[PDB]
Amino acid sequence: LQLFIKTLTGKTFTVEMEPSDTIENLKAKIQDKEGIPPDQQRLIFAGKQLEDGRTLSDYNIQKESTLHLVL
Repeated sequence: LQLFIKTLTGKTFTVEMEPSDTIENLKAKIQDKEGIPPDQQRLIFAGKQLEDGRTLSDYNIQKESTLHLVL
């Protein structure tokens, strides 16, 4: 639901998602939120890059998980 997205520049921001949302939908929210186009977003959870095939649940993403955004 509430996700923390951390950039390498030390900025955190938050987005609200559902676990059935797709990765590409997460990226469209980050674009809405922060202006970063989806093809400049690389999102890492654990040490693994999230792929547009999939849903947040597919990665065991939960309330208050942190994802890294690499631009």
